[PDB]
Amino acid sequence: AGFIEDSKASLTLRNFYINTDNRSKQEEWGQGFILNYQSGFTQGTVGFGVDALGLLGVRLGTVFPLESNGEPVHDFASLGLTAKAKVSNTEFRYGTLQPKLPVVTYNDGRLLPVTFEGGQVTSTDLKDFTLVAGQLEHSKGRNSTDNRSLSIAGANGSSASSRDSNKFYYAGGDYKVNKDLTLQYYYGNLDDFYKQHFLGLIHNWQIGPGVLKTDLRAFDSSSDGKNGSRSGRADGYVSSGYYGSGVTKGEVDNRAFSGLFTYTVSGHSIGAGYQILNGDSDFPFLNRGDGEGSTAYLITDVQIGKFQRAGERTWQVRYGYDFATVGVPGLTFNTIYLSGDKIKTARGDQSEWERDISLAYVIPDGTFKGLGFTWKNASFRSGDQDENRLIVSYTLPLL
Repeated sequence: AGFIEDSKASLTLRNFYINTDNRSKQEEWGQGFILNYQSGFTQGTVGFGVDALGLLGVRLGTVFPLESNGEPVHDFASLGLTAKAKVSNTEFRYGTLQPKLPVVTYNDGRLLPVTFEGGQVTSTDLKDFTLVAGQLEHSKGRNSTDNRSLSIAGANGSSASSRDSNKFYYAGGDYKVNKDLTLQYYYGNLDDFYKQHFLGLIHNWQIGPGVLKTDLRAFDSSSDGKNGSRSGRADGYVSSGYYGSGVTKGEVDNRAFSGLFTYTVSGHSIGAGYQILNGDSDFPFLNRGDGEGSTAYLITDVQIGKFQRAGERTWQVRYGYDFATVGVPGLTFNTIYLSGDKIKTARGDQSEWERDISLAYVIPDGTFKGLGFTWKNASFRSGDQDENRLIVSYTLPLL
């Protein structure tokens, strides 16, 4: 064990094509290079290390940043360094972070991923728990090279009226009860905007040759600091939502609850889910806007929409098939249909729906083993947008 001996790299090559049809036709195509380096740890009870994440995108408004012109740049790149220390199974990371947690997860829906900057400790030293606590200050969008302060929908974007915050605190854990059951509690706090608590359960139930997976989530989001005061909201510390009389910005105030059940047998997966949002505000999550990408940890966060609006109840059905069971390993199909209603708006109750498909083939063997091809299509109608993604990806070891 050591800094050198345990050092690893990695290069992912991503060819990313997207076309969107609005009712605008828009098309973007890029080649991406994602180079990760991860050192080992120096010797001693407290070991030190450093990770590096190099990102490069080359053009072949959500994929590439713009020139002072207004035209898409030819290329863009960034380097994100992370200092690290570790004792036993407890690691501290300082610098570039990419969390995937119920109260914060980075978006990677385009060419290059979102990154955050901050400090974080994670630990598996407490038996059957995976614990984490951290503080984030900035994020770099998928279509940007710059770190910017954190915001939420309603206060975000780049207008003069926009407001943001440079402090986000988070903590929580996953407790493994046994082989079949995991519990979760997480806490998130964007300073001057919101505090958010999350409870989760995932249960796997063997029923004959099939497995039923139960996925339950509960979020309580409330105001913090400026957003919780009249004067603060007057100065723009606000969330999108619906507050009566045509007012669409105000205090964070959202309760979200969902249950998703997926039964999987003989290659087939069939799922059904329901999500209920109550309160005057949309569901809050870190979101810079300006096309930078954002992810909500909701069962309804899909290709185009997130069904995250104040009041919205959403049902969904899912179907998938893994063609390995039938002789074509590496080929999979998935689809989901979602239907949202009771969206509170100045026009009364509104509805929306989305249908997504994802067809993917990853070459299972031979010289091109690991080469993956993915087609994602979405249709979204609200109050309308159709989107296609084509992604070719390949990851290779560079030790």
